Amino acid sequence: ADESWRAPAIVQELAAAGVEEPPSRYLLREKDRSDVKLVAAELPEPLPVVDLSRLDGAEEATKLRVALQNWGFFLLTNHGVEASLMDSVMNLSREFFNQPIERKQKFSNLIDGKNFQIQGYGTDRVVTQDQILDWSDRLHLRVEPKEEQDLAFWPDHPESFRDVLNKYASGTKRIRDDIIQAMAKLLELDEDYFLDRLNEAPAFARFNYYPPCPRPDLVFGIRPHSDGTLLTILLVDKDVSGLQVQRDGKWSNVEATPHTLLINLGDTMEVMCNGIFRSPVHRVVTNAEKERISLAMLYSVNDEKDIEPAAGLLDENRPARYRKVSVEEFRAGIFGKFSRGERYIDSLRI
Ligand SMILES: O=C(O)CCC(=O)C(=O)O
Ligand SMILES: [Mn+2]
Repeated sequence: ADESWRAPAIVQELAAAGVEEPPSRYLLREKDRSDVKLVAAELPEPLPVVDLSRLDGAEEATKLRVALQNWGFFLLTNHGVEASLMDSVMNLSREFFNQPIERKQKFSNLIDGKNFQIQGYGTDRVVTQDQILDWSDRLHLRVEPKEEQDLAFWPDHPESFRDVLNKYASGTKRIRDDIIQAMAKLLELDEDYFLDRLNEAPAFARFNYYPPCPRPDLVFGIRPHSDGTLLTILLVDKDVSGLQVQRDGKWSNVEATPHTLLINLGDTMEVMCNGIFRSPVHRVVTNAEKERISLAMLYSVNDEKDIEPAAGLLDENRPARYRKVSVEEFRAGIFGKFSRGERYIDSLRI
């Protein structure tokens, strides 16, 4: 029939219309229903914190190693990005999502109202009619390489959105480079081993918007997933919690102070470092009272080399833990398995 299921609703509009319950395509399926944690732990463990300005020192590099091996992510302080620039990119995000739907839909990622592409305002690809939908919208923009930006999908109001996002992305790219240099040293690989695969590499800004949900126990704001990136640099809502990370089968809340950044490895890095460091599975749970926003800067490698464990980590006593795949096949796997709520990297394990 008419594949209207391929063009899902804007979730912010569902919430504004006043749905009393999540429509059926957003409902989790038992397995995920039993694992939705809405209550905080009351005695959470301290989270790993890394001070970028101290990262040349052995003691700080050790804190990074502990974070990368045991958590897959860390809070980052003293990272050099002006606090007011962080405020501006988030507030201009709020200003965009607060615009009338008529205006926002000019940036829809459903071309002609039906044809899906990644870039734009909407949600991720709907592959099957029985696919579960997340309780969020997102504005997904290619920021890098700068010459490949399509400004027809960048909001023109607020007027400064483009300038502020580009300035913000310049800072997070510098952070990306500093972190990957420290990771190369931890792995005893050439300090520029990852820089070669980042030449003219794609990078994206994912502005997530999680509307309030009348039944936060029945949906996910964004489904459990690991990022497919090399590195993700995440700026979370400073007022509204919801991010959670999986560690040893348990979910725990991730709470960050304003202007602290969250850095996590993606599946590309887990493969390239042969699983010495882990790409963490995370999710966002909704709440019934307030919307939540986040901005994920998603840093991928270029398509010049196949994705595989670094040769310097492999020898006669140290086998590869993941098989080699082209970037095109890796991309299709990350995107396709996300739609099914499955973990693509598991299919690569040897
Ligand atoms: O909203 C968040 O805190 C997480 C976003 C996220 O996981 C992603 O955009 O990949
Ligand atoms: Mn993510």
